[PDB]
Amino acid sequence: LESRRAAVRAWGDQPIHLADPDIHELMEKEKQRQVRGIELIASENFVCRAVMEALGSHLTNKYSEGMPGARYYTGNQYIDQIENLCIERALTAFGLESDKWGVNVQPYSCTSANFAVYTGLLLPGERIMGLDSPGKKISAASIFFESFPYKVNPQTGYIDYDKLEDKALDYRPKILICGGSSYPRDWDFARVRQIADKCGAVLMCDMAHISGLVATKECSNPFDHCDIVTSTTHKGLRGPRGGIIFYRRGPKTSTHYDLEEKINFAVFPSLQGGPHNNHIAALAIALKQVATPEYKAYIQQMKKNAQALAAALLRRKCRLVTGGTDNHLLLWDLTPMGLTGKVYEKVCEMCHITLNKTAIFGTISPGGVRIGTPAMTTRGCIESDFETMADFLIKAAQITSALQREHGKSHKEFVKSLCTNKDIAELRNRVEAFALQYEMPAS
Amino acid sequence: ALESRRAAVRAWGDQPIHLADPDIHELMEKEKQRQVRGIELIASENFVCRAVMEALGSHLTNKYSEGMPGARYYTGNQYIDQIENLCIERALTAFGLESDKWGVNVQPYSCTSANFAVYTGLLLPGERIMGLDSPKKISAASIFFESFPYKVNPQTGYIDYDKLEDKALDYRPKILICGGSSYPRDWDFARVRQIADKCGAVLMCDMAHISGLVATKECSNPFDHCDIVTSTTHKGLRGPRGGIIFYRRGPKTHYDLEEKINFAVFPSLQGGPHNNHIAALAIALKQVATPEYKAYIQQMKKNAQALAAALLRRKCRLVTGGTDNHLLLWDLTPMGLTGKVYEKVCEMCHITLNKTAIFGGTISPGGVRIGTPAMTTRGCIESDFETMADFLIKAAQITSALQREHGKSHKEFVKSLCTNKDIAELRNRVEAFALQYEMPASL
Amino acid sequence: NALESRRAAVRAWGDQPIHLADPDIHELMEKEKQRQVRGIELIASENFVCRAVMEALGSHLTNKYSEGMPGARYYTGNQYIDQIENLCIERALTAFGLESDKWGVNVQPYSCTSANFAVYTGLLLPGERIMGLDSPKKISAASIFFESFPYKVNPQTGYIDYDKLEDKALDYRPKILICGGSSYPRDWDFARVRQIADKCGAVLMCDMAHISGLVATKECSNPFDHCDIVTSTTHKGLRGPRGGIIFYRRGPKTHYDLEEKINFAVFPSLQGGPHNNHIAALAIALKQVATPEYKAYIQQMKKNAQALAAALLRRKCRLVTGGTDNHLLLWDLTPMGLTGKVYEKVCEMCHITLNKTAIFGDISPGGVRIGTPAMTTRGCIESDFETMADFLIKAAQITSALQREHKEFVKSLCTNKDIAELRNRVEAFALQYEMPAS
Amino acid sequence: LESRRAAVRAWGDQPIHLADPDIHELMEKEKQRQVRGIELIASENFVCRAVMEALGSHLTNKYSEGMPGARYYTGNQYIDQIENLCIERALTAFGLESDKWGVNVQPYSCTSANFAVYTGLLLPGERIMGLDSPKKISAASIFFESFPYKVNPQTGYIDYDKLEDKALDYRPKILICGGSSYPRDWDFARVRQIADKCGAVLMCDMAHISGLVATKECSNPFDHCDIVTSTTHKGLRGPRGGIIFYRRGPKDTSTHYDLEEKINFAVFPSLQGGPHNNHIAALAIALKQVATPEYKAYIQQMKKNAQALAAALLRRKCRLVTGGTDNHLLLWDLTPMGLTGKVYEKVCEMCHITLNKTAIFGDNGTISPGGVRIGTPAMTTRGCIESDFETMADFLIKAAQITSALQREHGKSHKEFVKSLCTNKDIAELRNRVEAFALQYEMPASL
Repeated sequence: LESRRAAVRAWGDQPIHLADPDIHELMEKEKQRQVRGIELIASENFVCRAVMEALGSHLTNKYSEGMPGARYYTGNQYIDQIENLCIERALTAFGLESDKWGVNVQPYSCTSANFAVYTGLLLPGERIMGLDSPGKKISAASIFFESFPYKVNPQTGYIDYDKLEDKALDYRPKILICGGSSYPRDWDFARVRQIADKCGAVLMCDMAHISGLVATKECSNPFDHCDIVTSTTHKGLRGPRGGIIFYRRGPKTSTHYDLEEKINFAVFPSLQGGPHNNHIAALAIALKQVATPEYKAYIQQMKKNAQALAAALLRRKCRLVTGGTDNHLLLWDLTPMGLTGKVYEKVCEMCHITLNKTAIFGTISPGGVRIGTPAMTTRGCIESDFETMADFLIKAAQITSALQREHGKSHKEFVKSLCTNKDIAELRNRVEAFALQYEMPAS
Repeated sequence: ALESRRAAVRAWGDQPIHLADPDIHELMEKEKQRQVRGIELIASENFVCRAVMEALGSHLTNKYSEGMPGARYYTGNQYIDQIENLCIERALTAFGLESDKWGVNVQPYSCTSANFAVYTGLLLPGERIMGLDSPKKISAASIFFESFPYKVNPQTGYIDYDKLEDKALDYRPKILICGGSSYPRDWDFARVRQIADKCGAVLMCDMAHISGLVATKECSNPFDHCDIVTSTTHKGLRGPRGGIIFYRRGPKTHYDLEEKINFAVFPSLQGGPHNNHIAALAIALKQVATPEYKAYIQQMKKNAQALAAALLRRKCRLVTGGTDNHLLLWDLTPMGLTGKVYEKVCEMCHITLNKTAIFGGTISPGGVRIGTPAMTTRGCIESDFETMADFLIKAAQITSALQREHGKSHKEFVKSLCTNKDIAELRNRVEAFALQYEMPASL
Repeated sequence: NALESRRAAVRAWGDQPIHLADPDIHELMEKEKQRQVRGIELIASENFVCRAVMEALGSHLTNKYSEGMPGARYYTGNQYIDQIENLCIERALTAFGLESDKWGVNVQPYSCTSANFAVYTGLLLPGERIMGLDSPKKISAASIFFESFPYKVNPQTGYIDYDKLEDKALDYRPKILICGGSSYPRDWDFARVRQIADKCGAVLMCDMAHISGLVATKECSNPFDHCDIVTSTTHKGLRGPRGGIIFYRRGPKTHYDLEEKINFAVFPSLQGGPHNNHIAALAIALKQVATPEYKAYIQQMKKNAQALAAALLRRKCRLVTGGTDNHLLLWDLTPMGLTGKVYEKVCEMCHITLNKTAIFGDISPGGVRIGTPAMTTRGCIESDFETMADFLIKAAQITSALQREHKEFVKSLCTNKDIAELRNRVEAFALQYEMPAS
Repeated sequence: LESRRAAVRAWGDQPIHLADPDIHELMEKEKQRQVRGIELIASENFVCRAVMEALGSHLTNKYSEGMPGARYYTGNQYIDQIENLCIERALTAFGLESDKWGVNVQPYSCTSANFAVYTGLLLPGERIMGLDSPKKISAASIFFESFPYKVNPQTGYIDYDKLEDKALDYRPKILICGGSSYPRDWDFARVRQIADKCGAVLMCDMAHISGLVATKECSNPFDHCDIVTSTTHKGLRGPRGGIIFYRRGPKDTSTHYDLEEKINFAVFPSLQGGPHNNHIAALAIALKQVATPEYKAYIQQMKKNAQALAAALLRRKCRLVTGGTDNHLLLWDLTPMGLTGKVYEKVCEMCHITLNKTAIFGDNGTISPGGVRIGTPAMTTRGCIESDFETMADFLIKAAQITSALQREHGKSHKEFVKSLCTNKDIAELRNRVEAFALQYEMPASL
């Protein structure tokens, strides 16, 4: 008996560094990469320990198909209380009342969440209209429904609400979507509502890129005008990877809102199985923390940092789409320096700087890069720190011009050159040195 | 002021869960306790080892990895790539597959998600599929495609492969699916292949319920006959919650599945993968390839025969009159009990089960589904299951007794449950029993 | 007078006869009129129409566009065309013993296919499920735009297996269940099919194309006693003009929902204006259906089919189901080692038109489909069919003889003595019988 | 024998006027209506006798499922030769060569034809874009995704810039020009440039201009479009039905055209059954006649007649959409006279004048119900010339003068209006003038 009891404990309580050294080594190398590098991907962020402790818990052991108080399986009395608590905290986070709004927190991702709304509200093939980043059908939404997307004014970079109104009145989509893409300026949610109303569409906002700013009233509030708001749990909110759906409830021929039953059912049982109980606990923790002054200050600093960085790059002759930002992210046009994002991205990578090329405009040039403050803001960077980072971003560009010039016609021989360049190796060292000056949550 | 804000980050980032969120921590602890102090007979459920939790609750959740290894949307994936690549190698090794004949996508958020990616990848919306059914349109598969399911023979409880051949030749579905439901007997995958080939259908297996038995060659091998196998990562395999897709590659001119499925998963249907889940999966798959694991499965099946034998001896009725695997369908209608109520009384006695659909020929609500994987993991053996059997009967004897006296009203019933001495006595016997067995990962 | 000169130029053009206005076409039309008279017609579809019908077709009615429904037209000037369509409708109900309070009828459909598709389009959302009989990648537009799970006859018996149908329908739960359709040589148990439809909650539709004649004359099962919708072709049994027609139930069962949906599907969804000339022609044909003469025409048609069946059985031939309840025969040639594909082409050379058909293998290419209506119309009687049976055998005996060498026999075909001899016998036979409208 | 052979002849040869008097009476009443009225519906025309003789023939007797030389049934030796001849005449009518263009002549209607093209080329649900005449109505919009475009509301002309913008956005598989009754020429060349930019197949529905196109009296869509569909019975004075022209042989991946097999198959067996052999013969006759100088001179007069009518109405202070026409039809705005088409239409009917109210964009950017559509082809066919149309203009105004007068006195009820209509002196007087006018003109095929 006691022999078997020890056999279980042996296996069950064996640490990762013993149970799987090969993985453990890779995890440690990746932890080091994270610490010794700058993170400028506007998506990315760093989570606190408590969120990781929630993820890495016995909650993964319990299958909980269904909703709180209406599960497929017995034993969910404590998982219900967690999900419920997670819900309550989601409303309070966005200053919502339970009589006017409900929320489903099971969606495996933001993509997943959006598609559930469409699945729930629409018959297959019905029409939707949302923003777009400039076989041939890519998103599942565009496969299983009829997506006619809209785009930003190619000259201004801003949204043209007038063309949008024309377009929407003509296409009469069942669902109109705002948010979605990485847009560096505030939305006129009020306006989009007027449009939605005119063409008899349901207004949805995908607030993934602004979840942080919305909760902290540091941008326009879509909850004031949309019938549905989806989001990512892990960007602004520094929660775990997943999605979430807010919908209206109770009164507005239609007497009351019809959303809750349809959406809940679409998530489960239509599209998903059980939820990730561990993700939900993690999410509740993250959402408790969003409702704090500490988090408000975090977002405020995030935005000050973004202006600091914008100002820095304009001072250095750079071209920003719209000439700046209202929020936490920058679209930087490199074509005036004669660079594509594709290559600048890959040089920055060699120098421990992570960013990502983006689509920019009146043809579609491959010469944009997308940058955001949240990650380094989380590591305690302030306005002067971002002024430093700017210098690194310019040195990287100066190198990139210099290398394209010497290697004018080498597709293979260019990637090799990278690994033995002295100016890269110098900048990489400056970046690692810089990076180590800032703390890294949960070590 | 620099060192003061470097401590404010550390303060927040390194705060343990029991401080950061006591309300959540208390619930997490109550659930850990529940798991320890009860019997788990849900055939889905299992308990994961610590290393798997440590993977989940890690800095890997910080990095967004949209795309595939070597072909990501974002820079910085050098180490995540090596982990995903390792997780893939281990998945093949686990199921005795060679990389030139098979490939595997490990990103699917769930087994449901995985199946749906297969359909989305291979078929045009509205095209036809056929699979088993557990006795409006409910599944997303049946919403966006044409599902004509097949069923087990209502008298036998076994599958009728002749009626299946008839139905498949008539409907000529693009994809024919075996596995799926909790079926207590072995599949004739060889036969189903003959049928697929006749009606020109791609043969897919959903090996969610038998993932374990398949890897250990302790049941029929669907990889010997199917072109695609999907599965859940977290049932047999004691990995993290998610799904996985195996597909054939190279010469049969060649297979057409890899590009189509990978693309469906991303970018069509999902965003970025759960890097934490993927590491945790790699660890779980390393452990499947061990003798310990093969012995684990062997014991799991011995325990199932032990439990079947015990119940038959006690005049119970089992669908098909036993099992070839790890699970049991128990018909309670001969004792005059519905699964709905027996389920809820077992819950009150710390026994977790779930009512199931079974044929009586009408569908009776008097089935319940039991499996051995969970208690087998905790180091239970044949004689322990014989003890558990005694509890299952004492629970049934109480349920009959209660239905009789207080079955008149659902309210008057639930009251008697909360305040019954025989329940409380058997609950104590179960907790006492339960605590004798280890519980993997007690911090 | 430049006025009068113009007035003449118009009359000159407008009254020029076909034989002057287009000799090339006229010559081909004359050659075809000859072919029709000097041949035997055993295609079970085909029939010959009366002069009055042709006069309606070739009239000023083709000049007036009438988009819409009677008394609800898009265009002015329809006062008389309305009276014609309304009359055609009343005559269609009368023909099939229906009352206007319980049934309505749309007579605009350009064809029977067009008519079936309008019902589907009218009642169903694209992609919803239908089930109908099939003659043993996606071909029909019904199977393209909707989800068609077809059923088939029992391969051994050649009769319909209503038990297997019930099982298949309860499984597939189609929004619409369809009976009739294919050329089936036995009566339908419409009563049974209803029972099934009702069980799987489907709308019962009958395609009465093949049997339109028999049904009107109560010389077979009446689908109007059991179906909610009956479609048909106007030009088979009925000896009307080419087109289709839709009957649907109206008023209480709360009330039927078919009329507005189906009318709208036909127009404006699927077609434009109706062929006013075809409708008048149809009205004429339907007045004539309602007569004892027509009943006697159908009676003879069936006696003629039994006469032919009997004649071929006596001659060792194999008929699917071993006969017929109606006007058409499925003849299995595989016991004589022949494919339809070839027999068909030989019969053609001998001025005998019939058509190869799908039949089940004990799935063989060795069936041909034969019917009485065409020759029955020309005044053929039982003994005349017994003569035709001889011709059919002599055609077969020739076909076996020529399949000795094998493609290569195309020369032999053109220059064969036995063919020429039988062709002459058939032309001589054919010229004995009148040909409506000369 | 001979007694049964006479019983068939008795039935088979019975003339219509004996076989069915009730129908015959109505048919005769309608023939009279056609003769004793003015036809200004731009669609309508009158066919010659030869065409009627084709329609009302033994050809209806033969079922010809399939295509020439590839039929389902035997006995089609001659039917084939007719269809083949109809096809050759269709090509020669529009100046096309068989190596570069093919044509399917089975479509039961022009609607039917358009839908076959869509069915043939596109998967259900794929995208098309076409013009619209100001719930899902057309089957095209039910079974496929139709995002239509419209004329500039102020100008009444098409806005090719807004059309380019819209097409590049929506990227439809098939872009369609023609369609509506449009009184001005199309810039097919321009529409081609657009199609090419958004990678769409360019289709023209030439139903309303079939006549002008054949006679090179308007822009030629065959010079630019990959597919041209049409109605057989409007300009061409053929029988009612449709027809599909598609390109053949050589034109990134696309080496040769892929249209013929897909379209033919969509027509049959997908959508239709057998063709109307009698319609096809009639069509062949009609198309022979289109390729003559007589027919060219017909179209020429048709257009001179239109200018004559436009000029006439302008001179009497009428308001025309786009201020005139390049073709055979006229959109007339009545809102300056305070009239709706819906009522003017119904008064004109009473006076033996057939036209039809039409959707127009008004002086306001709104959609007024105040338009009517008029054309010359029908009365042109009956031998009317310019001065005759100036007469018909006088009738149209008198009718309007009456309609205002009536709306003023008897507007109170729709029942008290329809009475006044039946029993009005000024109507009766104008009805007489119109009948008297109409009988001056020949009516083709009055035997």
